[PDB]
Amino acid sequence: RNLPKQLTQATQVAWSGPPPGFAKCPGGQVVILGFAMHLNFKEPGTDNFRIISCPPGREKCDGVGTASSETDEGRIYILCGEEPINEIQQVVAESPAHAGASVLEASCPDETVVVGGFGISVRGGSDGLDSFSIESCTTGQTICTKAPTRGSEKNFLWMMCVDKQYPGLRELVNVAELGSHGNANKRAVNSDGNVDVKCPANSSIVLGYVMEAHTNMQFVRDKFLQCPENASECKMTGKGVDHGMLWLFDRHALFGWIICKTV
Ligand SMILES: [Cl-]
Ligand SMILES: [Mg+2]
Ligand SMILES: [Mg+2]
Repeated sequence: RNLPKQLTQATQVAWSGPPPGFAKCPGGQVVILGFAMHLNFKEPGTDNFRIISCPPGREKCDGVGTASSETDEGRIYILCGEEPINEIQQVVAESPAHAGASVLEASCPDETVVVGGFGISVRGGSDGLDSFSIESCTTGQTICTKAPTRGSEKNFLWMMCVDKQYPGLRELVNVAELGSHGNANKRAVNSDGNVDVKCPANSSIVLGYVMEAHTNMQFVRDKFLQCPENASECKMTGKGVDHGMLWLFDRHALFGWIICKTV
């Protein structure tokens, strides 16, 4: 039909809670696409970072991983509509633990090309967000990659692919952004830095999200929001929370990802 209009019209849902969790579509709707994350930015190692797709045609998306500590959190994002877009196929990939200088690479299934997506690089431990980064996948390619940055130890990505001739695909563009990041600042009441994910000129938002990553994800559940359709940008401030022990500062990173379409 028309991919930008269809994706814009579909309903976005962004859910935070203990993992695995689930996010539900509004009554009468089913998943078109989405992802579920397990994240923990305090515990050591990288096993607590995971992304999976939300399979289409289900009334909800179930998450992944376990609630082993209070710092384990789920973040689930879905786009819901009356029915699936069968031409869409989702792909996730992740690196092994201790990924080193390894670039993560995932390809679309045969005869499909990227609609959009993003990749994240992370490191565990209470200071691991110092190594956080996000990159977008690029519409019209057959591949998406994520390279390590600033001492990261794991890469993961999620993307959506579609049959290469699908109407309107050309009108789409992906933007990911890392906003303010570093030590959290409890002195900044709901103003602890920001992320501002901007559409390129003459485009407006189809869908997307903004999130605050935080050493204690369980204290920033409200800082995970869908991005407003047809706006020129998507903005979020940091909560300003810091539960670091004694002199330690919790870390945070404000980030997001959008797809925009031509107006
Ligand atoms: Cl510190
Ligand atoms: Mg693009
Ligand atoms: Mg930037």
